[PDB]
Amino acid sequence: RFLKVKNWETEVVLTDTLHLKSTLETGCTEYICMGSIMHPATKDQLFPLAKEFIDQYYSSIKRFGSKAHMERLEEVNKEIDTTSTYQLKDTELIYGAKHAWRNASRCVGRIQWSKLQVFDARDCTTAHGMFNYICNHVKYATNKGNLRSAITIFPQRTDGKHDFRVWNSQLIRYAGYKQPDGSTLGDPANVQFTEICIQQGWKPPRGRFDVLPLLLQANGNDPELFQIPPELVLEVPIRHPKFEWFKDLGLKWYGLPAVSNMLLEIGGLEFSACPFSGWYMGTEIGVRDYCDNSRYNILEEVAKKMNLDMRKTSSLWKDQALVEINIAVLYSFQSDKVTIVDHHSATESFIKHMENEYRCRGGCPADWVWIVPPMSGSITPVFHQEMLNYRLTPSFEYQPDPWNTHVW
Amino acid sequence: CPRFLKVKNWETEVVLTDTLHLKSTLETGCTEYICMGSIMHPDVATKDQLFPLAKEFIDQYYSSIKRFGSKAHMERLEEVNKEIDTTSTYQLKDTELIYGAKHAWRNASRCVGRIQWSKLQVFDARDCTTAHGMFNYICNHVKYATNKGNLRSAITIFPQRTDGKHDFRVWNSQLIRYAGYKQPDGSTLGDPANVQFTEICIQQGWKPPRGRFDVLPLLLQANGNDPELFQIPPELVLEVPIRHPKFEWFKDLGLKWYGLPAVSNMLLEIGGLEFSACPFSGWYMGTEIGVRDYCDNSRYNILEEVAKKMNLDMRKTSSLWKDQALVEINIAVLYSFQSDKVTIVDHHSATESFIKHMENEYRCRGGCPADWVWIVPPMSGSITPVFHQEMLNYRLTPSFEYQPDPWNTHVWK
Ligand code: HEM
Ligand code: HEM
Ligand SMILES: Cc1cc(N)nc(CCc2cc(F)cc(CC[C@H]3CCCN3)c2)c1
Ligand SMILES: Cc1cc(N)nc(CCc2cc(F)cc(CC[C@H]3CCCN3)c2)c1
Ligand SMILES: C[C@H](O)[C@H](O)[C@H]1CNc2nc(N)[nH]c(=O)c2N1
Ligand SMILES: C[C@H](O)[C@H](O)[C@H]1CNc2nc(N)[nH]c(=O)c2N1
Ligand SMILES: [Zn+2]
Repeated sequence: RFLKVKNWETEVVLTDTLHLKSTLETGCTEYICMGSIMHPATKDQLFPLAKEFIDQYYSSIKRFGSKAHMERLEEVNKEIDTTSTYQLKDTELIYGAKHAWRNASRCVGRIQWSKLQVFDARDCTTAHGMFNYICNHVKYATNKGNLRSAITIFPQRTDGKHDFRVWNSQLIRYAGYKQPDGSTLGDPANVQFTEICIQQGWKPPRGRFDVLPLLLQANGNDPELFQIPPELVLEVPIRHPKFEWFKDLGLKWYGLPAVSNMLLEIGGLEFSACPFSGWYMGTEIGVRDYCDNSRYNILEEVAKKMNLDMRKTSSLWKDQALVEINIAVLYSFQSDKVTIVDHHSATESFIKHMENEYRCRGGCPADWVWIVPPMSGSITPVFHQEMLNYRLTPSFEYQPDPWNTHVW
Repeated sequence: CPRFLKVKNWETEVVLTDTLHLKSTLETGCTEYICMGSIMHPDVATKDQLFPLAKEFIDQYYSSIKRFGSKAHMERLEEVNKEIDTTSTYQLKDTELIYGAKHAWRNASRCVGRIQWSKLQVFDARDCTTAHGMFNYICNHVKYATNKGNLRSAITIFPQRTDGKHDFRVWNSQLIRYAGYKQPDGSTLGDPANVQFTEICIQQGWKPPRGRFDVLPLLLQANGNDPELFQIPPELVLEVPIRHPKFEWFKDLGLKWYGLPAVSNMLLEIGGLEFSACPFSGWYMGTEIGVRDYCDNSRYNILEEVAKKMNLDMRKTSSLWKDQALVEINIAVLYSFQSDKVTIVDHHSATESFIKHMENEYRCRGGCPADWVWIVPPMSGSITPVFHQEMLNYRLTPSFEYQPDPWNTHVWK
């Protein structure tokens, strides 16, 4: 059945037909919704998945049922038959990667989806090769602050024993250190990964903003440490346009958000190492990297310097302090000419993108729980936008952390 | 379905186990392939449909009073069954009415105030016959719940539906709301959310003061008759003028709001019985007024004027001038209510209380249905503990439900 979605602010109604093309499950049933749950091959399984993906590719280049399509179908059938897998053409790889982003229901940045620079690293064989590919990625995507979306795609899974993995959750992150006195220096979200790197030979500078090394696994082997050359790591000292004491907080962040722990699924092939990067939405740094209790947790410090009344929560001191931190982050990246988007502009673009997708595609899977920004939700247009969430493929999926599976 | 479902809190690592989802009754709107969790809304029951709905409820009530399988349990079952057999319906005992109303609140997945569910004052209005009578009951409800500012949660339950042609309805969506008037030039005076209902009231004979904060009259339908207008005595309408602890100019905005949030358009379902008029009231969370009522674009939309008086740069959105004004408006609302000693709760305290409530329900009841999309407040989402809390949503009965607007279905006499 066709499904309508209403924006209750504009009264705009869109009609979704695209959800009819999904097959993977969402985790909900008719009786229980799991919309706020973060996480709810063989030749036999492989050809239908390959067929569907090939079908939608040639349908996208408007040569469905062509001779080129027909021959690709048999080429792929014969290759699965004789090798238990197949290899994507370069055109298919690029199309698959763009559409995995296009289909990422949790991403508010998808208006850019077709401007993805795809780096084919399927010829990689060693961790040194991975490090070279990743440095080029970082260098290209950073582009001296004029950030450019990019993905680097390492070889697909074969038997599960020869996976390529970036053990880092993101290419650039700061270290976190469990202090003797109990607390945490650095980033508390990375305390475990930081200890894995120390356990592997990394000499930690035990600072507050120590860039972690890359820990890279090629073809199932033990992972190897690499230091990203610092000139490739663009950082922004966070200052504030009005509070001149803000720079004295000593804060900074990296310019390049680059997810490296996800799995890219295209035509039944699994790319366990596909680091992808874009540019930040300000709240990603300033609401949650700095103000989550289990993160940098600086709200108290900022509210202190703002001389706010912190005895009762109903003074909203946390909310004031939160806004000022996000002002500072936006102002800092913008003053350094480093690409960043505020959550008002990003959600604006997403509503526009949604309208584009409904028009040209028949829908747009979107995860309201993730799309609505972590602050000032209802003064953004997505808060009032009904969204339908469903799973389209190609897709980015979560996978287990490598240190839970790897036989050393 | 699987026997146990786990939800995680991603800030605290705490994991909870839900078994209550197995008692889920009606549907969520989601399927295996599509989730409708952000969709706002995803002729009576026959004898054969009613018997099992009644038994399910009666079993649950007697299990709650630790008398399950008792003689009075079996007797009540038999008396209900005879009643449905001969009259096609049945009447709840007062104990069961009270239990069912309290549990419809306890079960309301979209409500962050549920830690209070067991303290609901239930007013039995099932002897009402006329709209004047409904007006009396509702006035008594407002006065009791307002309590000179020390608000008390309450519900007034009018007669259940019979054949559908004799419904009791409060046509108002909430007992206390401000009028909205569309001007010929396209601007709106008052509350833009309430223009449609205001126009109905004017057609029904209301003389509008045509001001910014005019309380709407009650529009009340008894036993299926045409609805009738009543002015609530203004002394029963507690109001709070909005001022700011630092910005002396904030009171010059002439803003005020009423103290009592009182929903009057929902249907209460208990044991298959349908109470189409069941106004219920609590106290406000500050953001309901300071974010949605004042700062929604299609509402009072005062962000621009507040930012102007704060002298913020309103040309770039990256100045976050909207967010900065939103916080001060919410500071003023919380500070005005506390100064006048009217009960209100900020979103930090309400969400902490809800997490505590949810953990106890998981422990004592086996689960707590919650709609994250509605539970997380409309500002400062992730600095509240509910943001990081996974929640399972499902529909238990007794429950509060939406129902069509009465002007869409009423057969005019
Ligand atoms: C171009 C600028 C981009 C912006 C502003 C942006 C914005 C965002 C934000 C704010 C989130 C939620 C982040 C979180 O809270 O964890 C997100 C999620 C996501 N983005 Fe985008 N993104 C961008 C680029 C990309 C690219 C280039 C890809 C892939 C090629 C991508 C794929 C995803 C995926 C898969 C998620 C979901 C991750 C998860 O499930 O944890 N995004 N995006
Ligand atoms: C006592 C203090 C209470 C507080 C602080 C409170 C808080 C809230 C809030 C903030 C919402 C979301 C409102 C919105 O955004 O429209 C809500 C929804 C709801 N509340 Fe509570 N509430 C309270 C009392 C009650 C009572 C007494 C009942 C019923 C007996 C109730 C039943 C509901 C229901 C059914 C909803 C869903 C409304 C809808 O879907 O439109 N609440 N509540
Ligand atoms: C390509 C991309 C761009 C972007 N802009 N975002 C993401 C989402 C993943 C991500 C990467 C980061 F490098 C930082 C964050 C911040 C998330 C918030 C919530 C918890 C910690 N901060 C998210 C991906
Ligand atoms: C019993 C109760 C208490 C409370 N505290 N809340 C509600 C929710 C229903 C409601 C009634 C109102 F009178 C005002 C609001 C504000 C909610 C948002 C949506 C529309 C504008 N504000 C909500 C009910
Ligand atoms: C589209 C979306 O479902 C809609 O805007 C919802 C979002 N969450 C909400 N949450 C609450 N508490 N109240 C609301 O009215 C809404 N509106
Ligand atoms: C419990 C809940 O699913 C979890 O906290 C989600 C909520 N919404 C989110 N939204 C974004 N953008 N990012 C997140 O990490 C989360 N976390
Ligand atoms: Zn769902």
